[PDB]
Amino acid sequence: PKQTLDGNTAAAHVAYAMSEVATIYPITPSSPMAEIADEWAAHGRKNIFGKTLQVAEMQSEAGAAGAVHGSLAAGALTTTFTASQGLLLMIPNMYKIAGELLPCVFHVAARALSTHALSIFGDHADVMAARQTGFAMLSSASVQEVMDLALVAHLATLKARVPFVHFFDGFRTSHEVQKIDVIEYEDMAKLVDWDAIRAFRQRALNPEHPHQRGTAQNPDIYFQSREAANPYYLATPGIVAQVMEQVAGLTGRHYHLFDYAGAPDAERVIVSMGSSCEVIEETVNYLVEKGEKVGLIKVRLFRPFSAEHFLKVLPASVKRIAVLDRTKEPGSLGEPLYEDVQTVLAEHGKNILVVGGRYGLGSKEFNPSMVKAVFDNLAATTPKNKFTVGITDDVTHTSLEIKEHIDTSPKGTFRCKFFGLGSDGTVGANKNSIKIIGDHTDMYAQGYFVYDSKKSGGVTISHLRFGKQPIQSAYLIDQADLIACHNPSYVGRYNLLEGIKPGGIFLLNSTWSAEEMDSRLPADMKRTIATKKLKFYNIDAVKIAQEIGLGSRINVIMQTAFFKIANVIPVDEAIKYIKDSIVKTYGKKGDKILNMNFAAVDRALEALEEIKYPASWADAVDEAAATVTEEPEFIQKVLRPINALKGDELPVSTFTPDGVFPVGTTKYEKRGIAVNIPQWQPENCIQCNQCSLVCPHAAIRPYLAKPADLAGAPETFVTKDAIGKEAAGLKFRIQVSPLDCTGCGNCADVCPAKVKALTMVPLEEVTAVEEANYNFAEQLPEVKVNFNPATVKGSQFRQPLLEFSGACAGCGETPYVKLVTQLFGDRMIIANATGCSSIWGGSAPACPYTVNRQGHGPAWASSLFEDNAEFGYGMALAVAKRQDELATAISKALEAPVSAAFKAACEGWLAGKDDADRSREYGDRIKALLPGEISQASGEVKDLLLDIDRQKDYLTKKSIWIIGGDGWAYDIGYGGLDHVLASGANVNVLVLDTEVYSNTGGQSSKATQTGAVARFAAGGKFTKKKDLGLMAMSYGYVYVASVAMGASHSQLMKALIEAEKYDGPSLIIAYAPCINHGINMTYSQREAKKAVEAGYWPLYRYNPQLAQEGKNPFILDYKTPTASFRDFLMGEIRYTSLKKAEQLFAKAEADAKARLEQYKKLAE
Amino acid sequence: PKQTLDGNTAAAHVAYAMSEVATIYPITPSSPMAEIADEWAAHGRKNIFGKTLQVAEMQSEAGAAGAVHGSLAAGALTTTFTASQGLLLMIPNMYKIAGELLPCVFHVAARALSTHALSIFGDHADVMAARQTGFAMLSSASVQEVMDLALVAHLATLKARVPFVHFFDGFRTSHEVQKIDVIEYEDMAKLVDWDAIRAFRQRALNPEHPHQRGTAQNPDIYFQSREAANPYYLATPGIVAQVMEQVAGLTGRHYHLFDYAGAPDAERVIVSMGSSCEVIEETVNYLVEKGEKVGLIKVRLFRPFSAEHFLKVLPASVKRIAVLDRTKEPGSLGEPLYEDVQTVLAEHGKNILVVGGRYGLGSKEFNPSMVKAVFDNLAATTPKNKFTVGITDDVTHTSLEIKEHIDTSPKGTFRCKFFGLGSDGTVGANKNSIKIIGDHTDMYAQGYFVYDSKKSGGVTISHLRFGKQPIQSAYLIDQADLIACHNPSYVGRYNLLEGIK
Amino acid sequence: SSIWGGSAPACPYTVNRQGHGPAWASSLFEDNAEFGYGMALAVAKRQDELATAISKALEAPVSAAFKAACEGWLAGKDDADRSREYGDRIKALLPGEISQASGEVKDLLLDIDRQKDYLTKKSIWIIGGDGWAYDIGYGGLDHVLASGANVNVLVLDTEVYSNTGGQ
Ligand SMILES: Cc1ncc(C[n+]2c([C@@](C)(O)C(=O)O)sc(CCOP(=O)(O)OP(=O)(O)O)c2C)c(N)n1
Ligand SMILES: Cc1ncc(C[n+]2csc(CCOP(=O)(O)OP(=O)(O)O)c2C)c(N)n1
Ligand code: SF4
Ligand code: SF4
Ligand code: SF4
Ligand SMILES: [Mg+2]
Ligand SMILES: [Mg+2]
Repeated sequence: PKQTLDGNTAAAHVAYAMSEVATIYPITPSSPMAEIADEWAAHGRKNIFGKTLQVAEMQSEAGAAGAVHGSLAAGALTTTFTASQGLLLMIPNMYKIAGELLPCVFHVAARALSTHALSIFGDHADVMAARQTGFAMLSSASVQEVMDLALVAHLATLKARVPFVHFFDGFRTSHEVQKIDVIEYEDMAKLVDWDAIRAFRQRALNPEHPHQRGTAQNPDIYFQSREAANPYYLATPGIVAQVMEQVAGLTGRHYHLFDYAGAPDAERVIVSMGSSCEVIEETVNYLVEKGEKVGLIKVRLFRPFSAEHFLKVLPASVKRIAVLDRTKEPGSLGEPLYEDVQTVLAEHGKNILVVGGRYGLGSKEFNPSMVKAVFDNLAATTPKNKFTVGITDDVTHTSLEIKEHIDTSPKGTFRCKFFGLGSDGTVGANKNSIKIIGDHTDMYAQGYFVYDSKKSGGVTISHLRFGKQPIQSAYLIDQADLIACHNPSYVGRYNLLEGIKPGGIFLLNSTWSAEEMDSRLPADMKRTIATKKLKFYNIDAVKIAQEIGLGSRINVIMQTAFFKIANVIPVDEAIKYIKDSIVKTYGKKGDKILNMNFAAVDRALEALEEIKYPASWADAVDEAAATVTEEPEFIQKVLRPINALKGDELPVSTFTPDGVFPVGTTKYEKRGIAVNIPQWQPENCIQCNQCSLVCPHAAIRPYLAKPADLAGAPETFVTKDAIGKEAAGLKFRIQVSPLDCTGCGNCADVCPAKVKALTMVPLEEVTAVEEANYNFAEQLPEVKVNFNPATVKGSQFRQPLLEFSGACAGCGETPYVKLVTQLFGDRMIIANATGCSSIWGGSAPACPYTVNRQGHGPAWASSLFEDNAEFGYGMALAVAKRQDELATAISKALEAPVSAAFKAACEGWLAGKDDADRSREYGDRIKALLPGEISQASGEVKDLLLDIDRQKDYLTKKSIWIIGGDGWAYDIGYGGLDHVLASGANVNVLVLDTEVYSNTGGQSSKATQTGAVARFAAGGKFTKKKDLGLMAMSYGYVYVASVAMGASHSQLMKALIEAEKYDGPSLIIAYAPCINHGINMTYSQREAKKAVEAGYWPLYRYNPQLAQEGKNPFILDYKTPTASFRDFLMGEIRYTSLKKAEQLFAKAEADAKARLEQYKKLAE
Repeated sequence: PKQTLDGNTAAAHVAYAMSEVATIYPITPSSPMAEIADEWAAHGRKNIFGKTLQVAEMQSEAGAAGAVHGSLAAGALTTTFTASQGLLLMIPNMYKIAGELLPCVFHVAARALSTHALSIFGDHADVMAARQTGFAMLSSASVQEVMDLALVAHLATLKARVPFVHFFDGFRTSHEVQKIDVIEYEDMAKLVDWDAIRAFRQRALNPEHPHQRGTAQNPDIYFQSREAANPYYLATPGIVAQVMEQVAGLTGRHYHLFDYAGAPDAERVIVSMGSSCEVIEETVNYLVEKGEKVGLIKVRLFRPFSAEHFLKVLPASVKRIAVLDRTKEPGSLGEPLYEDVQTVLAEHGKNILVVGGRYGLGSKEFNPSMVKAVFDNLAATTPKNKFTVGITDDVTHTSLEIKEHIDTSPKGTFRCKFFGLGSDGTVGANKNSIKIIGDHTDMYAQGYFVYDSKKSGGVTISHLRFGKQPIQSAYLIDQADLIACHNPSYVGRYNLLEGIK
Repeated sequence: SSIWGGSAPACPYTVNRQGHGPAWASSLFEDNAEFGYGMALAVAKRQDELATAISKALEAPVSAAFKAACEGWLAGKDDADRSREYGDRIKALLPGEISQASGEVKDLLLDIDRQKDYLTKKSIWIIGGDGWAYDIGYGGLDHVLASGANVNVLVLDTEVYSNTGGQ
């Protein structure tokens, strides 16, 4: 049958049918494969064995790989899905699985490896890192090929006994939606070699016919034993070839080990692999028809590399070959595929000039214009070798010049771009539009979706294609017949109408009339509309949704507007298909919700009005650009073009060679995405600063100023007298940053005044006023104040060093990290695990960590997902070594003829170098005496002072903070965290416990509670939550504390300060509410208060220092809960969606009572 | 000075001098490096920074690799020692360390990977599994070369900012005892680019001049950012070449990225790497004196592979080349070194018949009789390609036939075999005899020891050599001048007098 | 435990008088807990295929003594003693039951006989040293314990890395 799927679903479809067990672990962009396999098993989909697939989630891909190995050796057909860093961790087991000749298929959504930077996007770096393990390797070039070649892999591995890696390009194919022919399970079972399966069962570990495998071997037999598998690898090419003929007879689609396309007498041929083959064949069709003698060899079976099957499809007329590798091996002579082609042609004496290049790293665009550039390089007198395509390499001059732009799209193919807002329904509607068109017409349909790094308020760009011919355009849309803008704020911000065809359609969602078009639309946009004679349509979708009662949801409205003008299908047919999908989507919502969406369709058709623009729009002239402010060179050359969606134009000379970025760059973004912003009521404010404490974006802060410093304040900068003996004679004001606020509403909810001192007002109404207000508050001079930093009020007067990050509105993680920077950020180094905290904390080119007025601030680094604890441990060793080198130079200065005041500060530092306050005090004293002491010295004594000055950045004692999520701490990095805590080093571990893998969409974890439903746990998690805090207490010398900011501000303050001062390992497990819980983020602080009050989350502190004082180390800070446990679960969707459901809710309540009663015994 | 050491001690000697931190985790046969580095720190040996090396043991080599990254990024020169399954667990962090251009040297006693079976013995499977991480790769063929090239790696990585894997063959060199010239720490400090060290400190993570590293990047900038390190890899070959000249002027021993030995008009040449280069050169000396036009190219800097330095030492008279790889990549068209040689010669239009083979997997014996078989295959009318040497492959017919047995040991070299019992003192005594002879004579001394898998009561066979010429015989004793049997039970049980002259 | 337990060419694990005995496998140093976990999942999968073929035999024209042992095994397939008792009854009645059957009934009995090596409930044993359990494999050992699977982990604590020399 025909369905609209992506590569992931296409792969999981075949993997599910052919497997009994699937051990999985989430990693983008492979996790959708494991998610859908869990849902199918949850609803009882049967594989070819008549049973449901058993899905088991491990603690890491290393654990997943071992489970695959054991399951295979014991007699169960087992598969798994992974990519990128996950595939690296499976490499050790891959040698074993291949070495033991076990049938197996790994499905890989090929993704780049973390080098100078992390990239979740697609290339072959991961697959190439395992090409020597002995696995076979099969490449799929399209979503249709994923369906077919996944079947080829599963059938071939049973026959050959050689395990397979079936890989397809991450995102470019794994997330591309296409209408394909789906192969029925019943047809798969008719092709399976059942004799091969039964032989596999007989080789299983079984005590009734036992055997020994995996022995240790001496040099006398190891080499021979390793070569004994030679026949199995020699027979694999023919086995795969015969399987491809089986699939060919069933589907009609013919695959070979290497496939050729292009002129039979071609002289220039490109050898490539993966989705690039689709782009190359489309270009080859275009060039061959124009008379060029070019061709393409698609590599399907990369390993084992069959020389016979490669030469079989190479035309005898080939004189020059360009090999394209989607990877980079630095310092290597050439990339993998290039060296293979060069080798095989040498082994057979072919006089063919071979040239290799690199493309598409990290989902870099690879379009037909680049393909011609590769072909033109083969047509040159001396073809450039070791080249790159798709970048401008102005440093080493490896890039090919893209001279001209060609349009190789098949005639009759419709192309549309949709600019949407984060979670406004645009992407979901386009997926439904593809499903509508694919199911009811003969046209092929394709969809690809570009997402934003910002988690809330980001830009989404949808790329859709429909045509009478199969769609091989695995690249972004170049010339669009229709461009739709579902957010009017994008007008004048992004190049929306880029590349639109003459006479194309421009659909806009805005409240602007035809006359307001002259003043609202920019001149460059008006020129394109007029010169290209576009059909410009406008619709006020927001007005329609308000009047009907759908709020601001415009997804149904904008989809109706598309079909009305696109002329892809009859307008009357589309309306039926839209309303039919509404019944499928809103049928269970009720009669009221159903008819509202029906009215949305009807009202949208009548409201879509074509804008009749004057022809004089073609001559419009840009308006004079204002005098731009002097911004740093990085902001001007890097951050602005990247946020302007022009980062691909930046040449190689723009970037550092090691991925090092400046700090404090998010303050230049000023996204202004808030719908409402807090307005401060000075008369109701008690000056408690709790609003600044809970802000997940540091958008609201308190400001103090002497009355003289309030001179040039705007009239709206109303201040109040400062409360407290510390701030006597000063003015106070709570000021919000309107362009950086997210409109989450946490600060208004936490305000404890009798009358609310914060009220949510629309941004547009007060944006002009509050911007000048914030610009004045930010320019206020520093005020020396003696407020105790150990209190909530006093700590918020210190500058936040984490601001304006990309976390969601109301995130429960950033308030914890923001508070740490306010206490110790002056002297801390952060080792941050991969996860949400690394995405909002370190997504290029914007850095949310900033500096104070002295230029000091946290240094931030992210290594890997699994190594963060050991990463920070290594930092502690190095910092200790750097202080030791400084202490030696200071002790040498004591014997030098230096000033008596210099010797006093040196001795004071040497005695207190391991104390935070004393080392800063005497450290700053030495800094003040350094310039004068150097001037008064000469010769070797001056050199000794210059060495101290070179190391003055290590006088102040540092504070190592190891930050990461619960998935890192409870699963993949738990072994390393256990080791670093047990070592006794002076490190501080902060676990942001969201009880799921939050960044990757919300998958199951050991931090997930009993009965909670998450991805990979569709039926709910049976086993209870692992108690990480209890295991760290078992050492006795590890400080462990469980905190929750929403529950108790004072309890969080005490545990953080006690943990940092403790000269040893400290573990802070913080409850972080998240969007994956299925709750209203406006009341994110309130949800954490209900969690502790209902006995769901405990609050305790284990202080090893109390044991040395003869006291009880365990202190239970909240003993008696006052709220109902069952009522808290019903306030989050992650528990209500389960409603077998009642049995799990009862087990969760029994575990919460036993956990509280166990803490009462440890406290008594 | 001259001391009797093994490859492990020779490497740890240099690693200790040039490093401040060493995060370690045990794995045969690399753990002796971390053991002896731990003992030196306990007795207060000073490095070139005047302090003792800080040794930290982790929960695994993956934890060790992560600790290296953190220590380097925080401003301390850090090293580690690993092999085989341990190096695999370090592969993820190697991408980060190489990607961030951090100076570093991993010392690896190259050991086979666990496939159909575990093997603690030596081959290049582990090092080849990381050849795409972006680390440089430097191969030493003897105990003396371990001393010298470990210094080359530590000096080169500071200058190039490209991290190095300095690897030597497990057991065959890591546990081979030889009398070598030991390089003084004071002489090492006279060659260090101290400007490079201070610059490395300035890039460290520090809150007083903060920065962000290890970001996540979208498709708009990732490709460009990955190619921005191209100058650093292009400059690494010349940096290594110049560093080798620094060591050359100090020690008198001349290393190059690729070294040539054999007839200047040779027509058959073997390209190889590791301890096989010693065995091949010894055989080449024997064949060249017999009139055969044969030669040998030793690969020192495997990555980055400099085509210019490789073609520089390849005689124009070469017609046929046999490449020997000490690894197996099942299903691959050819093994790594074979594909590099095949590629570079194709890129330069050389009409040279190239043939690749596999040898010495899991410390399989590789002796001169096998080397001649490789040369004889190049002399055949149709040379067999994709071959094996040292085994009898009667299934797929890849093995070369060992036609005749030759003795290529330099004349005047004494050779002794000692058959001992487990822990009866024989091995320790032979080691002491080597130290006695090495410290008090002008003779070179070599010791290699075959152990048993049984922990108590096993058979041990010691192979010792002494001669007036340097001992390149990285293979078991073929013709012994003396054979000693320290256990009468072996009489009638084992072929003790096998091969005695 | 893998060197004295599985160094080629000698295997110390042997079989009993009936030819049954422990099947031995070693994967890697770090993955042993998850290794045995995967085996437990597979054996459970292999028992389900046999149990389904036995339930089909209840509805087939076979002898009453054959059906009596099948119902007894299906009720006690997860008990060590009961599954062996009724399992051996099935094995003893199989050759005669196959002789008295034909067609699809004979094929259904031949499928029971093909899987009779899964009648007796298996005992998965995860054996390793203190280095595996306390260090490199602790994360995997922690996970398999949390899963609740019916596995038996035996940690031979020598308080050192005995094989590699005593680290
Ligand atoms: C070894 C390994 N395995 C899996 C991953 C994928 N991966 C992540 C990314 C950022 O790399 C990604 O989304 O691509 S983030 C992530 C889970 C994060 O879970 P945590 O609970 O630790 O942090 P939070 O995101 O705050 O919930 C995973 C599994 C990874 N990066 N490395
Ligand atoms: C991944 C990996 N790292 C290191 C090694 C080397 N190695 C083999 S056994 C062993 C330690 C065994 O210690 P233990 O778990 O206590 O078992 P024991 O020998 O003491 O019985 C090590 C480090 C290895 N084989 N694999
Ligand atoms: S509404 Fe949310 S983002 Fe805006 S200032 Fe308040 S807490 Fe911060
Ligand atoms: S929470 Fe309310 S009372 Fe407290 S400082 Fe903020 S606005 Fe003022
Ligand atoms: S933790 Fe949850 S709320 Fe915070 S950024 Fe991640 S997904 Fe968004
Ligand atoms: Mg989490
Ligand atoms: Mg032990």
